[PDB]
Amino acid sequence: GSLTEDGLSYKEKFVVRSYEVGSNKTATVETIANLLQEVGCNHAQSVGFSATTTTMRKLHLIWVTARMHIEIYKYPAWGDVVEIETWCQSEGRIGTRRDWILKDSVTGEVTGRATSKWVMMNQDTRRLQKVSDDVRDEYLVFCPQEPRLAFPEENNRSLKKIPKLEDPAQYSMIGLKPRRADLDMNQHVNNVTYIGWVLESIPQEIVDTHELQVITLDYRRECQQDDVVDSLTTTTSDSQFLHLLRLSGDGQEINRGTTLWRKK
Amino acid sequence: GSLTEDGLSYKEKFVVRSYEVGSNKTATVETIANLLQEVGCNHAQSVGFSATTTTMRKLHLIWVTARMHIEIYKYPAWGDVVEIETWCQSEGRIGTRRDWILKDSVTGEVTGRATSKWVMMNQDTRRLQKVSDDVRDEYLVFCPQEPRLAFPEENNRSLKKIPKLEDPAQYSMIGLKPRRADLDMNQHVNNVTYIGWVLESIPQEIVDTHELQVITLDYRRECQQDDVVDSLTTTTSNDSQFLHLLRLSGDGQEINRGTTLWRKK
Ligand SMILES: COc1ccccc1-c1nnc(N)o1
Ligand SMILES: COc1ccccc1-c1nnc(N)o1
Repeated sequence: GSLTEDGLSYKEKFVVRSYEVGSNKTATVETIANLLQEVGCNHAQSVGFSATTTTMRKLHLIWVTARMHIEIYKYPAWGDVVEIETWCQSEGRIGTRRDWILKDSVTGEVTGRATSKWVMMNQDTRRLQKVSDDVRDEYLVFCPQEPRLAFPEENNRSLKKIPKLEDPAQYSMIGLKPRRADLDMNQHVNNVTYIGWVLESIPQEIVDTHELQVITLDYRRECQQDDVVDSLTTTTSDSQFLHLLRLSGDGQEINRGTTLWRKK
Repeated sequence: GSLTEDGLSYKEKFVVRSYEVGSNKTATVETIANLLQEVGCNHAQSVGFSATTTTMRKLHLIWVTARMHIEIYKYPAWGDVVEIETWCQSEGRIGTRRDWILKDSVTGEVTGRATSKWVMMNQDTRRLQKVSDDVRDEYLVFCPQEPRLAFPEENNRSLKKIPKLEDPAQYSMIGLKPRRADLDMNQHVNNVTYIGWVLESIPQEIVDTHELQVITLDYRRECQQDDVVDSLTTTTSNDSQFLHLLRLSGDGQEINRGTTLWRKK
């Protein structure tokens, strides 16, 4: 991988692995989400991060994902090379945004796109906060100054408000628990695990006859390594679904989202 | 990746990813096991497969893993390049064996080794069988004729008989279920998922103060996508050794048995 000529974006090529594909012999949406995370990490390392800046480490502040939105036109097949371009942008004091463009390396055609919203949080108290003047000036030198959006369209799917699924759910998958492979290097549940858990309550008949086109996921609270999650889904319609992940006991919300599926 | 000069082994380099590492910023044993599976698949494709031979496809026969044995001296760190060499060998009519050597690409030093035993099974009936001459002759042109062993030694750990854990287990992790990410392209539970499930019953204190050195896992029966598994562990021992058992949550039917050896950090 490498930064582009202007040093304001990053590109990396990936060869899709045998264990990374589903029954259609193409990359799962979890594989795509892990590759997005990987190219984002390689971008941060390339621009000097040990994505916490000097003032952030001093104040015990970190970036946390508030929303992930992914749209796939074509899933890359096993053995195919996919090229991903990523960049970050300042969203004033609200937070930051990371965008991605996925392309088929052979044809150069856009096969997917993603966007994510990140907020600032104190790592010890878990208290969200606005982005200060000091932390913003030290990361603006790594972002394009003019807007560069993966989802330019005014009022597009990436910015839609998501409602809360009301009981009873049409479908459910109960008692989901993370294992050590689901954790990251900081012993926290990887954000991609939550996408998998959301997808667990979609019926197998939908998965067998449809391809996932769009997924929007809001992150409200973390699952601890000793928590148990229930995944709920209701059809709201192409086929569209509303999703809810909540703790198995008290029913505390951890995520809400929507998926759009196209008939094969 | 590419076949070596003689066309009897295959090599591939991998850059360790951010999501592939644990708390020590080095590759988990599940990442290593997935890379072993990936280099094995790339080797089969490079020698003409799509690893079923023409006679196997005609008789609805497939290779299935009976045992996996992995020894790691050094886990590669995040961003490091690891090079893996793999090859297959005929074990007469019993089955086949796939071996691997892992090396640090920068130093050229051996950081790990693995070996696996595969048996022939009818895809539809699940009945194990010996390897016929017609099948053996079709794959021998892709294997070294003289023995090449990742674990040459006389009394080596890869061939040790594993006992059955007796109740009560010292530790346990109950109600483990596979999700769609745990399945392969054929909708079967990936063999690496079983390694993760075995490791779930090891106490977090062992994981925090020790590094996994050796793991031997026997595969007896597969977990269906609607089955539920219990993972059991008992200490059998500077070094810590454990005996493992994975069984179905209901009837207690065995699916795997294994052993792990851990050295203090
Ligand atoms: C690596 O992430 C963390 C580290 C420390 C404290 C919290 C987190 C976190 N991740 N997601 C949320 N909501 O908090
Ligand atoms: C892809 O694997 C299969 C396909 C068809 C039938 C059985 C298997 C299998 N894999 N492991 C065992 N024990 O059976």
